[PDB]
Amino acid sequence: PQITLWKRPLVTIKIGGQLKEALLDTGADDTVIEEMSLPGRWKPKMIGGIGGFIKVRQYDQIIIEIAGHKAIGTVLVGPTPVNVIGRNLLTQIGATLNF
Amino acid sequence: PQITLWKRPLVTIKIGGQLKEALLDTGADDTVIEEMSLPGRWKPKMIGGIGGFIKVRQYDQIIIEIAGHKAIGTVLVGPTPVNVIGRNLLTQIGATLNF
Ligand SMILES: *O[C@H](C)[C@H](NC(C)=O)C(=O)N[C@H](C(=O)N[C@@H](CCCC)CN[C@@H](CCCC)C(=O)N[C@@H](CCC(N)=O)C(=O)N[C@@H](CCCNC(N)=[NH2+])C(N)=O)[C@@H](C)CC
Ligand SMILES: [Cl-]
Ligand SMILES: [Cl-]
Ligand SMILES: [Cl-]
Ligand code: NA
Repeated sequence: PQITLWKRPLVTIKIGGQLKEALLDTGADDTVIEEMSLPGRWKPKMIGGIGGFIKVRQYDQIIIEIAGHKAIGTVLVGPTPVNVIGRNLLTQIGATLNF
Repeated sequence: PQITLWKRPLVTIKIGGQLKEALLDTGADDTVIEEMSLPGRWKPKMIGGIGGFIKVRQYDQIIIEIAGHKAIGTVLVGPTPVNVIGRNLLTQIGATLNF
């Protein structure tokens, strides 16, 4: 699709068998999802932005479907106020900024 | 241009006659820049990010160039970790997200 930016660019994702809403965030290096179970091993990470830092769990090789487009990559899980799809998965669905 | 997301989407901006670097950020409602002097009166605003909330100074109808495109609009100034160009100005330069 072509997504205009008059409103927040929210899409449906499927992760871990669950449907969620998430924000497409070109300003995020990483993908960060609210608390949920994911398979495999994890390691802790601290990630920051406006307001400071939160602690998350890093899971690798997670398959996600983003507005219908499958991608695989690292997903961070923790107390984020908003589910965010960051660049590590936006690249995989071929997302670009155009002007 | 067409900007891919393998690296951070950093562009040069011009504000107050000065060149700065900023992040094109579809996940930001607003444009937030690090401490600098801007003309006129400001109004208070609270904004949120991944770590919580911060207070910023809201300046309206500020002239700002983004990657060579002229915009005039609201700029927030405060303790953001990075300069961010949000949707308020991304819409003025005609930016879309495409996949
Ligand atoms: O981790 C890397 C190194 C990097 N961190 C830093 C410190 O650079 C990073 O990628 N951080 C990510 C991040 O927070 N990126 C932000 C830009 C760069 C840091 C400032 C942009 N993220 C968005 C979405 C965050 C959602 C939790 C963001 O902060 N949006 C704000 C911007 C402020 C503004 N007023 O526009 C935002 O839109 N805030 C509005 C509220 C939105 C509330 N939405 C809901 N649903 N409640 C607002 N009006 O205040 C993070 C994500 C780590 C990878
Ligand atoms: Cl990844
Ligand atoms: Cl590409
Ligand atoms: Cl504006
Ligand atoms: Na894994």
